[PDB]
Amino acid sequence: ENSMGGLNFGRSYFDPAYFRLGQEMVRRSAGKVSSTLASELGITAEDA
Amino acid sequence: MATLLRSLALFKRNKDKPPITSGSGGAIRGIKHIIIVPIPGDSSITTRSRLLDRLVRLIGNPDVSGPKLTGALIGILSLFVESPGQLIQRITDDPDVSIRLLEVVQSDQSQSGLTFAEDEADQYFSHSRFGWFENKEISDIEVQDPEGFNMILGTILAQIWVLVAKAVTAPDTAADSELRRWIKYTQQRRVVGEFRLERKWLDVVRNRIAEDLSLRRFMVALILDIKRTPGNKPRIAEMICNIDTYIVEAGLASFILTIKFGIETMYPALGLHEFDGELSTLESLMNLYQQMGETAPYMVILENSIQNKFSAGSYPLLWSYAMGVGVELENSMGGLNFGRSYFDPAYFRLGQEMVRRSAGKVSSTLASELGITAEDA
Amino acid sequence: MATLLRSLALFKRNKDKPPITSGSGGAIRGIKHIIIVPIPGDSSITTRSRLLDRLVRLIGNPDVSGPKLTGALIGILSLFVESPGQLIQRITDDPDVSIRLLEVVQSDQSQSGLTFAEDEADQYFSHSRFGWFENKEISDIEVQDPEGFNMILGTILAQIWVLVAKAVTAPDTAADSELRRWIKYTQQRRVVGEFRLERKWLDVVRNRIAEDLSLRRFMVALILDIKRTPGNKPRIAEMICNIDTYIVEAGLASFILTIKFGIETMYPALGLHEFDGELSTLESLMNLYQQMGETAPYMVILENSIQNKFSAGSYPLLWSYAMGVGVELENSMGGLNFGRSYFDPAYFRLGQEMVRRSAGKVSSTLASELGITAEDA
Amino acid sequence: TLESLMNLYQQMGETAPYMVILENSIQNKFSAGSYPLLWSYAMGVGVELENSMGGLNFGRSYFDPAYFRLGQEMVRRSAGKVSSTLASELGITAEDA
RNA sequence: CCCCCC
RNA sequence: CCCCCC
RNA sequence: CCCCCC
RNA sequence: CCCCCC
RNA sequence: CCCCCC
Repeated sequence: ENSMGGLNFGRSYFDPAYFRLGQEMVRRSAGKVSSTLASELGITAEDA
Repeated sequence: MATLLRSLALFKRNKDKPPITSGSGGAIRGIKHIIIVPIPGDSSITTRSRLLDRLVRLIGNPDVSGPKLTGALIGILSLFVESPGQLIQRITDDPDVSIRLLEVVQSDQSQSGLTFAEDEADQYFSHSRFGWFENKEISDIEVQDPEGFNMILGTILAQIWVLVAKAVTAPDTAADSELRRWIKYTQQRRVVGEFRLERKWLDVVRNRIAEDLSLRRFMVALILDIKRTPGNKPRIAEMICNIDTYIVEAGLASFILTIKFGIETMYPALGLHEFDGELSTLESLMNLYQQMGETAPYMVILENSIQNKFSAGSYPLLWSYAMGVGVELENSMGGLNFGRSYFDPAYFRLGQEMVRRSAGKVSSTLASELGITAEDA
Repeated sequence: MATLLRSLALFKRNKDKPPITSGSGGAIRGIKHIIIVPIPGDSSITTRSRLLDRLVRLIGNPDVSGPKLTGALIGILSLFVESPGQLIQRITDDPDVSIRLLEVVQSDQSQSGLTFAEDEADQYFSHSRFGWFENKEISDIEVQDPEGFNMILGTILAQIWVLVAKAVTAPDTAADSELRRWIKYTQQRRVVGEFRLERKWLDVVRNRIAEDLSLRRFMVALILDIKRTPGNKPRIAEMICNIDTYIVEAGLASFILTIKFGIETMYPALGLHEFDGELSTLESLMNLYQQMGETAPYMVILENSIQNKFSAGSYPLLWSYAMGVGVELENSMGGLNFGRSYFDPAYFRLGQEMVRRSAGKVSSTLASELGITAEDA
Repeated sequence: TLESLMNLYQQMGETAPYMVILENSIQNKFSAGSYPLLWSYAMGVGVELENSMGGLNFGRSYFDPAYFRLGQEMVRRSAGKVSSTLASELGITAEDA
């Protein structure tokens, strides 16, 4: 969600080590995986 | 056995539902208005025929008050029942407003209108800029044989219910599809293609509909009663329901369409980690629509459920994709100008990218009766 | 286990169905007209024989009112029963209209018509531009032995039921297939190839049918009763049902054809992401047609269900393909001129492209009794 | 409490129908003030049953519209389906209308 | 809303 | 909050 | 303890 | 306190 | 001790 500017963050237990880990997952994936979904999905064909 | 998912499924209780209990007495509106609603006398094609002229004049006239216009709008609407007085009391179902009954008697003298038993018609009917129908000549409000009264009465009502569709959605004063409705119900003889009212008369009515809340409550409640009427409904009632078939969720664009374009189509790029969260919460919201029913299409007009529940603010990611992917599907995507704070153009173009890259090729698997290959176009 | 699809299947409840409950009393038509329907006396080939002349004259004559023409059209139709008076009251099933009974007695004096017990025939029958049959000579309305009365009576009725097919569909005044019906029922001796009425007489009748709503209700209800009559039905009743076999959904072109050309054919380019959404919602709509039955073919004439449900507006994508793909199949695709706001010509040409590119080759798989290769033509 | 009131009507008899005209028993006993909840439901549920519910304009201080609509809601939601159990001569299923 | 063929 | 097509 | 969007 | 239908 | 509705 784009709405992550107002909340300035910043706590004593912010834990920046695992904070960047979460952001790293969404940028490395960029699709490819599709939450398995073994019902109605299909195979391959996910360029974007 | 998936304790996380089982508990997560229970978390959706936050949405449904506020409790329904006998908590009356405390929270009440009070302060009841009067609203003088003129009601005709016996069942005939007299009095009410010339009363039609007095109400349509009163509505289309400057220097008028709220209740005077409101009561006239109610009276002009309810004019096809044997006992409108009994009908209103039964159908009103509104605590805030108590409707009074004013009986109209035969025009025996008529100084400058009617007497409706005490000639109290000093400035109610007896109040050129008004205006009138397209023809600057029509008069006498049709005093003839009983045949024809049903058409001339239905002509006015037919236009009123159309304005309901375009009232709470948007003003749309610059350009509206009102003429598109008038050319309809003409190719087929449902109403006589005549007695067209000017836009000025429609303007003052459309404004008041959007203004007053209770006025819309009476109109909505009227539809639910005539729709559930079994057997061969009246001829007029068919025309009323015909127009009411366009109100079907006139406002929930981000709900009825996001399912048709997003979920019903099932594209490969649908079940992702991004849309996984919005997909689950959308199903719990969809249940809210059906579990109530009856007044489910009529939500945006009166009901407060459209504030946060049906809004796309809860699911801006899935909504942006469903709207973007369903652009090339249907040509009708020009009027809706779009543009919200959470438009999310990143995933919007992604949906449009899928339909243009595919161009057939895939055929939704369909492991039953499809075949193999041979899809050039 | 596919929670999305299971819930999505439940979402189709939005279509079916408004509730059927005892909500009478409130929503009522009221204002009952009279409609004087002439009914003959005893069962014989007298009085009613010469009454036939008075009704056919009254119908085909300028300067006439609504009820006078309506009642005559009802009377001229119902003239093959032992007790029409009892038949009408039982079969009418219409709250808005109450049918009165006027008994016709033997013509003992006849000043200028009939007396029908008080000779109240000043300007009902006793009202050259009218007109008459093709032969400018016929007279005496056939006063002969009882044999022949069945044919001359059935001749008029046979033409009336034909006009029902072409009334609510379109005016079609420029060119209609009326002569195509008259040449039929002649090659085979069902009715005597004579007593042909001019188009002017048919014009004033066809206009009134499309105009009045209740007049069509009586005709439709008449068919449902005579069709369900078990055993050897009357000779005339066979002729009535014969014409009624053409009304089969005379209007639902985007429903009965879209299945035959689109679904029943099963082409490779059918189950796509584009048509996936429209295919699912179409099945729920198809159930609506069958679940009611009885009056299911008769929908466009009176029922309001054809406004949004059966219309192609809900599924413009699938409809455009089914119509386009079924052009080369049947030659009869010239009269229907097409042309709607949601025509969708992009997918229209796609359907036509499939049938011309294939030219055989594929054989719908058919893994039972087909064979391999050898399909040059 | 309604059953005890019903007994009052029958135990006297003779002049029981003629109560509102002269007798003072209609002040508090037969009035709906004692049972406004049950009365509001019984009146609301019996609207769709009989068409003759137009003349009586209703409107009392203890109208109780919360339970009034509840009665009307029952008759419209059911639309048949249930058949008062009737464990004697009824049958199973086959109630479309 | 409806435009055919049977 | 709402912007279409039917 | 709390910082948004709806 | 009472507002119908029979 | 008592605060309503009928």
